[PDB]
Amino acid sequence: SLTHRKFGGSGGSPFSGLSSIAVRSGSYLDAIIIDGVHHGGSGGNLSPTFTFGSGEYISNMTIRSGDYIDNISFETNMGRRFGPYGGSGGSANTLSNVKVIQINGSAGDYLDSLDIYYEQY
Amino acid sequence: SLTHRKFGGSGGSPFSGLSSIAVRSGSYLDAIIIDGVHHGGSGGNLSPTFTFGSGEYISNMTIRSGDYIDNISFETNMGRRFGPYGGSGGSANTLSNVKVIQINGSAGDYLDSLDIYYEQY
Ligand SMILES: OC[C@H]1O[C@@H](O)[C@H](O)[C@@H](O)[C@@H]1O
Ligand SMILES: OC[C@H]1O[C@@H](O)[C@H](O)[C@@H](O)[C@@H]1O
Ligand SMILES: OC[C@H]1O[C@@H](O)[C@H](O)[C@@H](O)[C@@H]1O
Ligand SMILES: OC[C@H]1O[C@@H](O)[C@H](O)[C@@H](O)[C@@H]1O
Ligand SMILES: OC[C@H]1O[C@@H](O)[C@H](O)[C@@H](O)[C@@H]1O
Ligand SMILES: OC[C@H]1O[C@@H](O)[C@H](O)[C@@H](O)[C@@H]1O
Repeated sequence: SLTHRKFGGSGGSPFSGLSSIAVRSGSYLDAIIIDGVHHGGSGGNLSPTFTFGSGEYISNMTIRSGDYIDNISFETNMGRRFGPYGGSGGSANTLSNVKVIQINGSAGDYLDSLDIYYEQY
Repeated sequence: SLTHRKFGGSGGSPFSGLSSIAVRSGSYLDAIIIDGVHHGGSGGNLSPTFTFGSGEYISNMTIRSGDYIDNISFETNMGRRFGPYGGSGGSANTLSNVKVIQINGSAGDYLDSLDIYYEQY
Protein backbone atom coordinates (compact mmCIF):
# COMPACT_ATOMS: atom_id res chain seq x y z
CA SER A 1 0.00 0.00 0.00
CA LEU A 2 1.09 3.48 -0.91
CA THR A 3 1.53 5.83 2.06
CA HIS A 4 3.38 9.05 2.76
CA ARG A 5 4.97 10.98 5.55
CA LYS A 6 5.86 14.67 5.78
CA PHE A 7 9.06 15.98 7.46
CA GLY A 8 10.10 19.64 8.10
CA GLY A 9 8.45 23.00 8.34
CA SER A 10 5.95 25.21 6.58
CA GLY A 11 8.21 27.40 4.41
CA GLY A 12 9.26 27.33 0.78
CA SER A 13 7.48 26.73 -2.52
CA PRO A 14 6.16 23.19 -3.41
CA PHE A 15 7.91 20.86 -5.76
CA SER A 16 7.41 17.34 -7.15
CA GLY A 17 9.97 14.71 -8.02
CA LEU A 18 8.09 14.01 -11.32
CA SER A 19 9.40 16.80 -13.66
CA SER A 20 8.98 15.69 -17.27
CA ILE A 21 7.73 12.95 -19.58
CA ALA A 22 8.45 12.06 -23.22
CA VAL A 23 7.98 8.85 -25.15
CA ARG A 24 9.33 7.01 -28.15
CA SER A 25 6.41 5.54 -30.04
CA GLY A 26 5.34 3.81 -33.22
CA SER A 27 2.55 1.31 -33.12
CA TYR A 28 3.53 0.78 -29.42
CA LEU A 29 5.34 2.76 -26.82
CA ASP A 30 8.96 1.82 -27.42
CA ALA A 31 10.08 3.85 -24.41
CA ILE A 32 9.10 6.33 -21.77
CA ILE A 33 11.53 9.08 -20.78
CA ILE A 34 11.05 10.21 -17.21
CA ASP A 35 12.96 13.26 -16.05
CA GLY A 36 15.27 12.66 -19.02
CA VAL A 37 15.92 8.97 -18.17
CA HIS A 38 15.15 6.57 -21.01
CA HIS A 39 13.21 3.35 -20.18
CA GLY A 40 12.75 1.01 -23.13
CA GLY A 41 14.14 0.49 -26.63
CA SER A 42 15.37 2.45 -29.55
CA GLY A 43 12.40 1.97 -31.93
CA GLY A 44 9.74 4.48 -32.85
CA ASN A 45 9.93 8.24 -32.89
CA LEU A 46 10.68 10.69 -30.09
CA SER A 47 7.76 12.79 -28.87
CA PRO A 48 8.11 16.29 -27.57
CA THR A 49 8.86 16.62 -23.83
CA PHE A 50 6.14 17.63 -21.44
CA THR A 51 7.35 19.50 -18.42
CA PHE A 52 5.11 19.91 -15.39
CA GLY A 53 4.77 23.30 -13.78
CA SER A 54 4.62 23.86 -10.07
CA GLY A 55 1.41 22.55 -8.66
CA GLU A 56 0.67 20.66 -11.88
CA TYR A 57 -0.15 16.98 -12.06
CA ILE A 58 -1.83 14.34 -14.21
CA SER A 59 -5.57 14.32 -13.42
CA ASN A 60 -6.83 12.02 -16.15
CA MET A 61 -5.07 9.48 -18.36
CA THR A 62 -5.88 6.93 -21.04
CA ILE A 63 -3.52 3.99 -21.48
CA ARG A 64 -4.07 1.42 -24.28
CA SER A 65 -2.36 -1.85 -23.54
CA GLY A 66 -2.11 -5.54 -24.26
CA ASP A 67 1.17 -7.41 -23.93
CA TYR A 68 2.82 -3.92 -24.08
CA ILE A 69 1.77 -0.32 -23.64
CA ASP A 70 0.19 0.55 -27.05
CA ASN A 71 -0.69 4.26 -26.39
CA ILE A 72 -0.66 6.94 -23.74
CA SER A 73 -2.51 10.29 -23.37
CA PHE A 74 -3.06 12.48 -20.34
CA GLU A 75 -4.48 15.74 -19.14
CA THR A 76 -3.35 17.81 -16.18
CA ASN A 77 -5.22 19.69 -13.51
CA MET A 78 -4.30 22.88 -15.43
CA GLY A 79 -5.85 21.73 -18.72
CA ARG A 80 -2.60 20.76 -20.44
CA ARG A 81 -2.46 17.65 -22.57
CA PHE A 82 0.09 15.09 -23.68
CA GLY A 83 -0.55 12.71 -26.56
CA PRO A 84 -2.16 10.55 -27.70
CA TYR A 85 1.08 8.84 -28.73
CA GLY A 86 1.27 5.25 -30.05
CA GLY A 87 -1.04 3.00 -31.96
CA SER A 88 -4.56 1.59 -31.80
CA GLY A 89 -3.80 -1.91 -30.53
CA GLY A 90 -4.65 -3.35 -27.17
CA SER A 91 -7.65 -2.04 -25.24
CA ALA A 92 -8.07 1.27 -23.46
CA ASN A 93 -8.17 1.93 -19.77
CA THR A 94 -8.84 5.40 -18.32
CA LEU A 95 -8.05 7.02 -14.94
CA SER A 96 -10.22 10.00 -14.02
CA ASN A 97 -10.15 12.49 -11.16
CA VAL A 98 -6.76 11.43 -9.93
CA LYS A 99 -3.47 13.00 -8.88
CA VAL A 100 -0.56 10.99 -10.33
CA ILE A 101 2.36 10.95 -7.86
CA GLN A 102 4.80 8.69 -9.70
CA ILE A 103 5.25 6.62 -12.82
CA ASN A 104 7.17 3.35 -12.50
CA GLY A 105 6.98 0.43 -14.94
CA SER A 106 8.74 -2.40 -16.71
CA ALA A 107 10.60 -2.24 -20.02
CA GLY A 108 12.75 -4.18 -22.46
CA ASP A 109 12.78 -3.43 -26.18
CA TYR A 110 9.35 -1.83 -25.52
CA LEU A 111 7.46 -0.38 -22.64
CA ASP A 112 5.85 -3.57 -21.30
CA SER A 113 3.98 -2.01 -18.43
CA LEU A 114 3.27 1.09 -16.37
CA ASP A 115 2.80 1.08 -12.62
CA ILE A 116 0.95 4.37 -11.86
CA TYR A 117 0.99 5.61 -8.21
CA TYR A 118 -1.82 8.01 -7.57
CA GLU A 119 -4.44 9.48 -5.40
CA GLN A 120 -7.94 8.51 -6.51
CA TYR A 121 -10.57 11.12 -5.77
CA SER B 1 -7.29 6.85 -1.69
CA LEU B 2 -3.53 6.51 -2.30
CA THR B 3 -3.15 3.50 -4.57
CA HIS B 4 -1.42 2.14 -7.58
CA ARG B 5 -2.37 0.30 -10.68
CA LYS B 6 -0.47 -1.77 -13.26
CA PHE B 7 -1.21 -1.55 -16.96
CA GLY B 8 0.26 -3.76 -19.64
CA GLY B 9 1.87 -7.15 -19.75
CA SER B 10 4.18 -9.32 -17.69
CA GLY B 11 7.52 -8.77 -19.52
CA GLY B 12 10.39 -6.36 -19.17
CA SER B 13 12.52 -5.25 -16.27
CA PRO B 14 11.23 -2.91 -13.61
CA PHE B 15 12.21 0.68 -13.47
CA SER B 16 11.54 3.63 -11.18
CA GLY B 17 10.74 7.23 -12.02
CA LEU B 18 13.00 8.12 -9.09
CA SER B 19 16.37 7.58 -10.73
CA SER B 20 18.94 9.60 -8.79
CA ILE B 21 19.37 11.82 -5.76
CA ALA B 22 21.98 14.36 -4.65
CA VAL B 23 21.92 17.12 -2.01
CA ARG B 24 23.58 20.43 -1.22
CA SER B 25 24.21 20.56 2.48
CA GLY B 26 25.98 22.39 5.30
CA SER B 27 24.31 22.72 8.70
CA TYR B 28 20.99 22.06 6.87
CA LEU B 29 19.94 20.63 3.58
CA ASP B 30 20.27 23.59 1.23
CA ALA B 31 18.86 21.65 -1.67
CA ILE B 32 17.71 18.26 -2.89
CA ILE B 33 18.44 17.29 -6.48
CA ILE B 34 16.04 14.70 -7.90
CA ASP B 35 16.91 13.21 -11.33
CA GLY B 36 19.24 16.23 -11.66
CA VAL B 37 16.55 18.81 -11.03
CA HIS B 38 17.50 21.21 -8.26
CA HIS B 39 15.17 22.17 -5.43
CA GLY B 40 16.48 24.74 -2.95
CA GLY B 41 19.32 27.24 -2.72
CA SER B 42 22.95 27.40 -3.75
CA GLY B 43 24.49 27.18 -0.27
CA GLY B 44 26.39 24.33 1.25
CA ASN B 45 28.35 21.75 -0.66
CA LEU B 46 27.16 19.40 -3.38
CA SER B 47 27.17 15.68 -2.64
CA PRO B 48 27.97 13.04 -5.18
CA THR B 49 24.95 11.80 -7.12
CA PHE B 50 23.45 8.50 -6.02
CA THR B 51 21.97 6.59 -8.97
CA PHE B 52 19.68 3.63 -8.33
CA GLY B 53 20.63 0.40 -10.02
CA SER B 54 18.17 -2.03 -11.47
CA GLY B 55 16.07 -3.53 -8.68
CA GLU B 56 17.45 -1.05 -6.18
CA TYR B 57 15.36 1.24 -4.02
CA ILE B 58 15.51 3.07 -0.72
CA SER B 59 14.72 0.59 2.09
CA ASN B 60 15.60 2.64 5.17
CA MET B 61 15.84 6.40 5.66
CA THR B 62 16.60 8.75 8.53
CA ILE B 63 15.59 12.42 8.28
CA ARG B 64 16.40 15.03 10.95
CA SER B 65 14.11 18.06 10.77
CA GLY B 66 12.70 21.05 12.49
CA ASP B 67 11.71 24.13 10.61
CA TYR B 68 13.88 22.77 7.73
CA ILE B 69 15.39 19.47 6.74
CA ASP B 70 18.56 19.29 8.90
CA ASN B 71 19.92 15.94 7.68
CA ILE B 72 19.18 12.98 5.37
CA SER B 73 20.62 9.50 5.26
CA PHE B 74 19.36 6.38 3.49
CA GLU B 75 20.19 2.83 2.72
CA THR B 76 19.05 0.73 -0.17
CA ASN B 77 17.94 -2.87 -0.37
CA MET B 78 21.36 -3.62 -1.89
CA GLY B 79 23.07 -2.31 1.21
CA ARG B 80 24.41 0.90 -0.29
CA ARG B 81 24.31 4.02 1.84
CA PHE B 82 23.81 7.71 1.08
CA GLY B 83 24.88 10.26 3.69
CA PRO B 84 24.35 11.24 6.35
CA TYR B 85 24.47 14.77 4.96
CA GLY B 86 23.64 17.94 6.87
CA GLY B 87 23.85 18.89 10.52
CA SER B 88 22.90 17.64 13.95
CA GLY B 89 19.93 19.91 14.63
CA GLY B 90 16.27 19.03 14.50
CA SER B 91 14.78 15.74 15.56
CA ALA B 92 15.27 12.34 13.93
CA ASN B 93 12.67 10.20 12.34
CA THR B 94 13.20 6.93 10.56
CA LEU B 95 11.42 4.87 7.87
CA SER B 96 12.40 1.22 8.19
CA ASN B 97 11.77 -1.71 5.82
CA VAL B 98 10.13 0.38 3.06
CA LYS B 99 10.26 0.93 -0.69
CA VAL B 100 10.45 4.65 -1.43
CA ILE B 101 8.34 5.51 -4.45
CA GLN B 102 8.58 9.34 -4.72
CA ILE B 103 10.12 12.37 -3.05
CA ASN B 104 8.19 15.64 -3.13
CA GLY B 105 8.66 18.63 -0.82
CA SER B 106 8.97 22.38 -0.47
CA ALA B 107 12.03 24.60 -0.82
CA GLY B 108 13.27 28.18 -0.79
CA ASP B 109 16.90 29.08 0.00
CA TYR B 110 16.86 25.75 1.96
CA LEU B 111 14.99 22.51 1.86
CA ASP B 112 12.04 23.29 4.08
CA SER B 113 10.19 19.99 3.92
CA LEU B 114 9.92 16.60 2.33
CA ASP B 115 6.82 14.56 1.51
CA ILE B 116 8.03 10.97 1.07
CA TYR B 117 5.73 8.42 -0.64
CA TYR B 118 6.56 4.82 0.09
CA GLU B 119 5.30 1.29 0.65
CA GLN B 120 5.65 -0.02 4.24
CA TYR B 121 6.68 -3.65 4.63
O1 LIG C 1 6.28 1.11 -31.71
C1 LIG C 1 6.60 -0.20 -32.22
C2 LIG C 1 7.17 -0.12 -33.61
O2 LIG C 1 6.22 0.50 -34.47
C3 LIG C 1 6.68 0.48 -35.82
O3 LIG C 1 5.67 1.11 -36.60
C4 LIG C 1 7.94 1.29 -35.99
O4 LIG C 1 8.40 1.21 -37.33
C5 LIG C 1 9.06 0.81 -35.06
O5 LIG C 1 10.23 1.57 -35.04
C6 LIG C 1 8.49 0.63 -33.64
O6 LIG C 1 9.48 -0.12 -32.87
O1 LIG D 1 0.13 -4.52 -26.37
C1 LIG D 1 0.60 -5.07 -27.59
C2 LIG D 1 -0.34 -6.14 -28.21
O2 LIG D 1 -0.69 -7.11 -27.28
C3 LIG D 1 -1.49 -8.14 -27.84
O3 LIG D 1 -1.74 -9.05 -26.82
C4 LIG D 1 -2.81 -7.52 -28.30
O4 LIG D 1 -3.63 -8.57 -28.79
C5 LIG D 1 -2.57 -6.44 -29.33
O5 LIG D 1 -3.79 -5.71 -29.54
C6 LIG D 1 -1.60 -5.40 -28.72
O6 LIG D 1 -1.29 -4.47 -29.66
O1 LIG E 1 9.97 -4.97 -24.00
C1 LIG E 1 9.60 -6.14 -24.75
C2 LIG E 1 10.50 -7.32 -24.30
O2 LIG E 1 11.83 -6.92 -24.58
C3 LIG E 1 12.69 -8.04 -24.33
O3 LIG E 1 13.98 -7.60 -24.65
C4 LIG E 1 12.61 -8.45 -22.88
O4 LIG E 1 13.61 -9.45 -22.61
C5 LIG E 1 11.23 -8.95 -22.58
O5 LIG E 1 11.04 -9.38 -21.30
C6 LIG E 1 10.21 -7.85 -22.92
O6 LIG E 1 8.87 -8.29 -22.84
O1 LIG F 1 23.30 24.35 5.16
C1 LIG F 1 23.10 25.60 5.76
C2 LIG F 1 24.36 26.45 5.66
O2 LIG F 1 25.34 25.79 6.48
C3 LIG F 1 26.54 26.52 6.54
O3 LIG F 1 27.44 25.82 7.36
C4 LIG F 1 27.14 26.77 5.17
O4 LIG F 1 28.39 27.46 5.26
C5 LIG F 1 26.17 27.49 4.26
O5 LIG F 1 26.72 27.57 2.96
C6 LIG F 1 24.88 26.69 4.23
O6 LIG F 1 24.00 27.42 3.44
O1 LIG G 1 15.27 22.54 11.08
C1 LIG G 1 15.93 23.75 11.41
C2 LIG G 1 15.88 23.97 12.94
O2 LIG G 1 14.50 24.06 13.26
C3 LIG G 1 14.30 24.43 14.65
O3 LIG G 1 12.91 24.46 14.79
C4 LIG G 1 14.90 23.39 15.56
O4 LIG G 1 14.64 23.92 16.87
C5 LIG G 1 16.37 23.28 15.27
O5 LIG G 1 16.93 22.20 16.02
C6 LIG G 1 16.58 22.90 13.81
O6 LIG G 1 17.97 22.86 13.53
O1 LIG H 1 13.99 27.74 2.39
C1 LIG H 1 14.05 28.60 3.50
C2 LIG H 1 13.29 29.92 3.24
O2 LIG H 1 13.77 30.54 2.07
C3 LIG H 1 13.06 31.77 1.79
O3 LIG H 1 13.53 32.31 0.59
C4 LIG H 1 11.58 31.53 1.66
O4 LIG H 1 10.92 32.84 1.51
C5 LIG H 1 11.01 30.91 2.92
O5 LIG H 1 9.65 30.52 2.70
C6 LIG H 1 11.80 29.63 3.23
O6 LIG H 1 11.34 29.02 4.43
